[PDB]
Amino acid sequence: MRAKGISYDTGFVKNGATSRKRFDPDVVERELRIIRDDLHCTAVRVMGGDPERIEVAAAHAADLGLEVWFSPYPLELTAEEMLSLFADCAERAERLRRRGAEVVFVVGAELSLMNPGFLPGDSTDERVALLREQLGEVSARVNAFLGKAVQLVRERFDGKVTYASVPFERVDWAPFDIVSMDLYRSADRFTDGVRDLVAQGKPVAITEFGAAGYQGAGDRGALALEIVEYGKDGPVRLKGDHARDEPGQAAYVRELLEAFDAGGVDGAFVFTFALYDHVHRPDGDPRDDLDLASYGIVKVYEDRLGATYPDMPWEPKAAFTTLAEYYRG
Repeated sequence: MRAKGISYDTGFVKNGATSRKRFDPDVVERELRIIRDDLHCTAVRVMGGDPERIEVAAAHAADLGLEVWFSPYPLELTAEEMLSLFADCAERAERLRRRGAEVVFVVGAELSLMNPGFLPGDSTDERVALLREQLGEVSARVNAFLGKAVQLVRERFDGKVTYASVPFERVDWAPFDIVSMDLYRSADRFTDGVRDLVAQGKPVAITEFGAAGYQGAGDRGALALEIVEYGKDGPVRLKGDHARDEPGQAAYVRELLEAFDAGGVDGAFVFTFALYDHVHRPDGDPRDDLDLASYGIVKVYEDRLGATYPDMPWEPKAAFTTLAEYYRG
């Protein structure tokens, strides 16, 4: 694998709510340094809904020598709002690319699930729930929007362009430089599917894959956040009492990385470094240990610093060790 990656949440924005209440650039710089030095990543997918935050993290990553996947990730935005976000992001991405950063631009993610207007539904829950013949219509709309968005981006940005798709969208990859797909294993034919994806010939990146950290979560693939009760601002509590299974999270990530290496992908981006508002509360009721549902490979505290990185408000989970070993060699 050429791009040994992880994604990095600078703050999704959903109805004005950020997923990352604190964005301290000194902390961001040190997290990205750990990602390079201790997770042995060569690339980072810098996600969010705030172009300035994405740009600050991407500039630190480039200054560290990391390949930057500049990755606006709109949530519940109209077409006009998405296009405006992409235009702003593409201008900043171009400024960075011109300074000599290696920058890939990602034109959104899973648009038919994350934003209205492709699939029926007023929320991602509604739209996912619809996965029980609309697929041609959904694919037509996604591809029509992507045709517009890619042209907008290429007017502003002269590097490689991709899109973090899901399989059912049936993206036309003709306008893109890289084929990117979000692939959760949930099991038998998996590596065969990866090889088919690689076979069309353009470099392939797996832009999103991972598991949460409770017992059984790897089975539930991309649906592991279904145990979370969400409120006005973010996660509030878990619906039931779940045991922690950090080894199972680590083993899921490693097995998928093995399947992607075997299948020949160009890049893979573990989802994810941290989900900062899914706080770890190890010494209380498990229903309040929001970190159990986190796809992050570190566990973030609300009120303490960690032991391994004593200036950091988080601690590695087992999956952090596993990724580091996998990417080291």
